[PDB]
Amino acid sequence: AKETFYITTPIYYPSGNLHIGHAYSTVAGDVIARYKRMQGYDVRYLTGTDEHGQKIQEKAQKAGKTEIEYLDEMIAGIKQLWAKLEISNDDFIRTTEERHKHVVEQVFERLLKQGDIYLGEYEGWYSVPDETYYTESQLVDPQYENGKIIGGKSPDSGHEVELVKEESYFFNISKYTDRLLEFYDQNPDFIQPPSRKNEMINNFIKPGLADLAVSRTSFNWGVHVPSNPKHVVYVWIDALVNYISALGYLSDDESLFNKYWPADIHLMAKEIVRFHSIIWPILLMALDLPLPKKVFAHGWILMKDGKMSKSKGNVVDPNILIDRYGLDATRYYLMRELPFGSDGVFTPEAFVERTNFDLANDLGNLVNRTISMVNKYFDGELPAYQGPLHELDEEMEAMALETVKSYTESMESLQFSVALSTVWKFISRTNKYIDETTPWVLAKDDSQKDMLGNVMAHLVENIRYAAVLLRPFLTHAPKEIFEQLNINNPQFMEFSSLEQYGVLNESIMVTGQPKPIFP
Ligand SMILES: Nc1ncnc2c1ncn2[C@@H]1O[C@H](COP(=O)(O)OP(=O)(O)OP(=O)(O)O)[C@@H](O)[C@H]1O
Ligand SMILES: Clc1cn2ccsc2n1
Repeated sequence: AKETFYITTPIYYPSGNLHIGHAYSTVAGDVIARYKRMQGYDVRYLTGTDEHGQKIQEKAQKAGKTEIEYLDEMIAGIKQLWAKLEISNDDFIRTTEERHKHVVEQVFERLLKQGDIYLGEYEGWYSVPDETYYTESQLVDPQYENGKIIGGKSPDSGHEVELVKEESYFFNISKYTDRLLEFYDQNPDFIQPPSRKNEMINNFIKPGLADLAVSRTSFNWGVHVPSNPKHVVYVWIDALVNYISALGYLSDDESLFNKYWPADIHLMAKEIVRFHSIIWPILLMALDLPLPKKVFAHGWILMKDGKMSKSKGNVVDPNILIDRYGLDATRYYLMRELPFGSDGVFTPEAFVERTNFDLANDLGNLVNRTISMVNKYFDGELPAYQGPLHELDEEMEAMALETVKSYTESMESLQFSVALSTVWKFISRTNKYIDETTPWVLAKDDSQKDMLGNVMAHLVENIRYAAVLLRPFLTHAPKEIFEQLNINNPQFMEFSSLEQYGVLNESIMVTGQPKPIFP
């Protein structure tokens, strides 16, 4: 009955402590998941960790530990953070799990048996921090010896590349290039935003897709090729397979795979779009599998000196923000302050401005002001909604419905900051409604009691709209708001209860001890 929806985050390298950039992607994925569940979809939400390759082996070495004991410590920390952020992921995939490694072995042996993979020699350059191959001409700031280039830097990051010349299996991705372009034409929405698509076509596809080195013999940390055990599978081939291996693809139970694949959305930042939009669909074509419906690439959290990066160390730890300011404030800031298609700067001043003014004052004090007035003027018994009796009610009831409509448009196109600011236009206007109607003036005249009850009904109904719309974003405050107002019919917390204004048509006893909803 329920249509499926499958959403993934990238599997992040546990090469250091995760920062708010990683929290952004995972909270954004969590917001989409929660939103889609509330729309009545059968949702599966995957996240995980990319634990193989030269980068990880070098951090394990640097920590004075074996790879596996290093990894088990780091993953414990990452699992706690997602529990702390109240991420509603249905599974956590580790590339060191046997269920993943089995699939990587099978995929590689299949393509090798098909003849799509062949043995040869790679000669070129490699950035370990980017896990990316480069040609001589791609190098930034080359170092010359006696005419020959003997070093230089990655054009993506500026990290020092290293020389590689070794035996390596190759994947002939150039033969699929006509089909990939045809797929781009049949599916125009595939790469979001539109700007990254032109970036893919003109800087990778049009110049000519080189044959991809899919294995290496110079290090041991990764999945080994069963037919040639000296070879370790290239970390990006290993990693990309997590999205289907986590669904039991090529195992004795492919039920999740049959149900949820193809993925509806792959989330990521812009730097890994080429892996997910060129290499990934080509790998799927070679396995005769359906392609994902969409890859969404958001911008970066920026610092004083560019991209926030854990290898670099210009970082903000999400554990600090949650421990000090609370969960709702951290989730709210990330989704509100970074527009999806833009690179945004973190500042601690903007964080506390959002935490104090938007949450605690705008929303928090609206709920507190409202419950205080019902307690004073009606002794806790909220009067039932009747209709738009006040002169402002017709236009404000229309605004509530236009708010839900605009919110929906923003959520479907993943514009989370615009969705949130639309909700805050409505919250701000509800505070303004108290100031326009002046209930204290109405409470003096006992002929104006019906109008006073009407005003209170509109305040609580506006609050209910806001609380339902914020359920995908904030995990505590909506529940607290429903508790304090004493709305316990589960239907009135759902999206379908926002279609027609004024669902509270019985009198309700609100809380007599109204506390602040935000830490
Ligand atoms: N500054 C950032 N802003 C937004 N998302 C980010 C940011 N940094 C990392 N991410 C998220 O993590 C993914 C990259 O994972 P990765 O393990 O490479 O993190 P990293 O910070 O780039 O690591 P490293 O510093 O070692 O390169 C991105 O695609 C995105 O989902
Ligand atoms: Cl798949 C995949 C691999 N990888 C590495 C960093 S973020 C990411 N997603």
